[PDB]
Amino acid sequence: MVISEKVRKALNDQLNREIYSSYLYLSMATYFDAEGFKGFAHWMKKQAQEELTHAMKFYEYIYERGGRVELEAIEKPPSNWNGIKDAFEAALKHEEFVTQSIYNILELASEEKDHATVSFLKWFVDEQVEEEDQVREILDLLEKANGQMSVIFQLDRYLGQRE
Amino acid sequence: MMVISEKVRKALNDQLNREIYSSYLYLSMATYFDAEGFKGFAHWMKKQAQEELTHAMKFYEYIYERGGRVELEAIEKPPSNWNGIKDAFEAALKHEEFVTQSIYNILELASEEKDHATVSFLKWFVDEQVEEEDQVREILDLLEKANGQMSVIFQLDRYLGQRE
Amino acid sequence: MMVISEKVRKALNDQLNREIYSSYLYLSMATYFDAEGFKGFAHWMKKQAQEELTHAMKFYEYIYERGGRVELEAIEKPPSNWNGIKDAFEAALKHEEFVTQSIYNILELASEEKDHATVSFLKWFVDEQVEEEDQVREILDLLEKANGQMSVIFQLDRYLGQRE
Amino acid sequence: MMVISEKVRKALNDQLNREIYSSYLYLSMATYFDAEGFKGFAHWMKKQAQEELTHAMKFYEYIYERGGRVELEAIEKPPSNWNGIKDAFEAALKHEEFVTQSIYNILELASEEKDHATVSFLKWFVDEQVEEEDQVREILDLLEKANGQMSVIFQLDRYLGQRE
Amino acid sequence: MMVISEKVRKALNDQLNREIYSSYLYLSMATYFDAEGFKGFAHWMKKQAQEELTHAMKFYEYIYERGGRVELEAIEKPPSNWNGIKDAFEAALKHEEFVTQSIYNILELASEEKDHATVSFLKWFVDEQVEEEDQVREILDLLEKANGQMSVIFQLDRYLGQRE
Amino acid sequence: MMVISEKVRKALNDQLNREIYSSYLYLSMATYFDAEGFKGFAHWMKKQAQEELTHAMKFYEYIYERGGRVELEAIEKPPSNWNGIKDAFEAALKHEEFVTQSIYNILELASEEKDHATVSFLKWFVDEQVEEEDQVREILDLLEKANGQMSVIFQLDRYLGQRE
Ligand SMILES: [Fe+3]
Ligand SMILES: [Fe+3]
Ligand SMILES: [Fe+3]
Ligand SMILES: [Fe+3]
Ligand SMILES: [Fe+3]
Ligand SMILES: [Fe+3]
Ligand SMILES: [Fe+3]
Ligand SMILES: [Fe+3]
Ligand SMILES: [Fe+3]
Ligand SMILES: [Fe+3]
Ligand SMILES: [Fe+3]
Ligand SMILES: [Fe+3]
Repeated sequence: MVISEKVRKALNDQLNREIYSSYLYLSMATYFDAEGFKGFAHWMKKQAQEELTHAMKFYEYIYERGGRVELEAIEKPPSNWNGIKDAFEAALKHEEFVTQSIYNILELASEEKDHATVSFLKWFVDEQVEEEDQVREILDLLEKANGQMSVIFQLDRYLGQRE
Repeated sequence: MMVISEKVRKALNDQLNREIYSSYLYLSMATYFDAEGFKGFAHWMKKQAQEELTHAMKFYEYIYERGGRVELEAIEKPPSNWNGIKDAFEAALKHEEFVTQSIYNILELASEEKDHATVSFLKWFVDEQVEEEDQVREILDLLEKANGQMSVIFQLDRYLGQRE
Repeated sequence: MMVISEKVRKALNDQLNREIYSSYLYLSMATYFDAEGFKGFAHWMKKQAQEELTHAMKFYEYIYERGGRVELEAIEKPPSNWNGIKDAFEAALKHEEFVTQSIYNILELASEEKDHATVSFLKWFVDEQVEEEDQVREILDLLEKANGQMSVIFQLDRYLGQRE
Repeated sequence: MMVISEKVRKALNDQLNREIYSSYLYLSMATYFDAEGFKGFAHWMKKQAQEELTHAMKFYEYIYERGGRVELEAIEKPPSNWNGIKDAFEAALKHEEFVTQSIYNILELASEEKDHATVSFLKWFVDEQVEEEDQVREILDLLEKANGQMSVIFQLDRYLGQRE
Repeated sequence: MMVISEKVRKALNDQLNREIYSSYLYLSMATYFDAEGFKGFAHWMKKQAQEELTHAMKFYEYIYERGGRVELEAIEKPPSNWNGIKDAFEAALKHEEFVTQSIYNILELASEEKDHATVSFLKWFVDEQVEEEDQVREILDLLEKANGQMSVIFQLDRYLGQRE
Repeated sequence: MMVISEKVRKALNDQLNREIYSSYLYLSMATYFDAEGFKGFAHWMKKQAQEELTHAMKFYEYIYERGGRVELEAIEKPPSNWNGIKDAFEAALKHEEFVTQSIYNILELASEEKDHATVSFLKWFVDEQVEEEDQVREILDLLEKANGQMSVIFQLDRYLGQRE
């Protein structure tokens, strides 16, 4: 194995955090479906799948550097939010935490002069920018919407079309 | 409003969480197979893991169709190591037969309450479990015949590595 | 909420305005070249002007992506004459090297603040600058090959007039 | 040798710089719409800005075609903040009617000098201004009817964000 | 003008000559495999040799984009013999790891000089080295499982002989 | 078992290494043309370098076809500087005439030993050398007709730069 044990641990930890992110977004989906917003729930199911592809990227990079993955327990996520906007605020807060988590691996890797891992992490830096922005844009629309059901209906239909 | 009983909703939600754990267990077998250098076996387990997620989502959508709600529970840490190829596939067979029995138990509970809609919904899973168990028994039979011979194991690994 | 610091956001916004000026400087070179008859040199500077606008719009979109705002500033009047071609293209090269250094300064600022998102975003512009600097250095080498001999300098005009 | 009067050249060069300012103004409106989170309004304005650059390039090319030369001037800092969506489009309409009058003044100067070429050339801009004022007047009428209502404003934003 | 330090141009020109030796070493490994009758292993090494040339030429073209010059140095005689298949691929892995550390040293030199253009250029090679090391490690894992068994080795020769 | 004599195998293995040196020499010439800003001439040389590698590999494969083995030798540092474009191409023609004579020497040795397989194999290179020499002579003649006229030189650079 040509990554350090400390960097293998950080990458393995982040893999498990990506799995939890997936599970959290699935849990938000369960909340949206309970509230009858099939389009919002669909957006979250697609988000969950996207998080799984991030975990598998960490998975394959670890083995590529001679390491091994160990899967850990996945914590029980919240299952309820105080309305659609509250759920997206929690999504944003979670994405920012993920970003900082990725930043911490990057700085560790840089400090150990593990350039291969620094470079690998660049894709996740850029992807985090995009994911934060998607949620921020949804939140700004919802702020403008205030309560309006007609606006919320359209947003649900639109996010219901995510590929 | 919910037209499944709370008992049947809990049994269905429990099984959804068991399907999620099944997925995680198979991903963990993949981590084992990748660590041992058998990328084909690992690929097979990653595809199996995706399959168990589709099962979880089938329970999910039926729960909502009947006015219920899903609650995701913590996922237990799976084992991450086995004593060999065969040991891992045998643990998979044992797990699948446990899943089948778990499904049988919901089926008999639904049947006792005369929830015919749920009994009928579970037929898909009864038939799928028959295929799932059989696929692992087949693999175990090929491994029994292979014995140690890496010439055979290489071809099995390549073969399972082609699963779509 | 804005997730770049106000220092980095001003550095990005300043550079956005510098890219707008670069576009205007090159259009002003196109006015010189077009006046002196060298239309091909001019068509090349109009293409370069359009390119610098795409640079500006990249800074623009990133600023909003990070929750900042863009503020457009006054654009200074650019030169409109140079002492012959090689004077102009040498002013271009010197300008692009100033752009490159300006970008480098943003990168080092972001790095010092641990704004890895802005550091990563700026890589594109580092790599582009390498290429912008080089296409000009190239043209300055060709002109110096044509001595002061006019019928070759016109030949270079026709090739730069090919830029897509 | 130049076959437009220096007075007509200056009037055309002035208008060229005015079209550049118009482009920059509409870009500044875009920065406002984007700051306010209306990406479709912002997109309309980015397309308007590109269209004003082509207007400037038509003046650019006619000037050199008649033997004149272009001199680019300083570009003033455009405003950055409007009271609300409707006020921004109202300022766009006011700006376009000012551009039209600016064009009208070139036309009547050219016509007094019997510069029939420049008169005929300006016709395209006269007809284009009629369309661009009309486009903004339509948006303003929709925004008038919407009154404050965010549901309708959102529909207009999506519609205007389709502009090709 | 050359806009890379002479220290950096030396480290890049040196690495280019190292890439050339790499190509030659793999060709020499091909000469070994072909003498042993393993045309598929030989073919893999001939493809590897060509790939190292694309690496050398990438350094080549960057050196000139930064205004530098390439000087080709003498190439040492590579080893022509190995003590079995495993020994040859182990030597290949040790060489790629040396090549990776060589690239790392250039990156740390460039970074200490704030030569961001070169730091960025070298990212491609950091990522490519990860893949190169991994392909060799994978080959060495399959070889370890094969043990000495010709029946498996012939399978591996077949697979590596497919490399495009 | 090797069915060429060791003397012929040595001569064929020496020529293989000479073809490798040819490839390296023509790349060094590329480094000179690129330093002098003639990217088309450099392109022609890089293409020639790859052509020389296909010559080396033809020798490589014939050696093994007759049961011999290839041994790669050290590659001498080539010159990197010429006193102009014509000087470099004169050095190329001189090199190809030396390659031609080296091939003649093998052919005469093989004919002495009544190695008719190898005599026949070398026919291809006799004919190819005639064309490799003619190609450089045509370039030298175009350069002579150019005299020192940078205009025509530029057209020759662009043309040779379209070599496939
Ligand atoms: Fe993620
Ligand atoms: Fe994410
Ligand atoms: Fe299942
Ligand atoms: Fe199953
Ligand atoms: Fe730029
Ligand atoms: Fe630029
Ligand atoms: Fe206009
Ligand atoms: Fe207009
Ligand atoms: Fe390499
Ligand atoms: Fe390599
Ligand atoms: Fe040759
Ligand atoms: Fe030759």
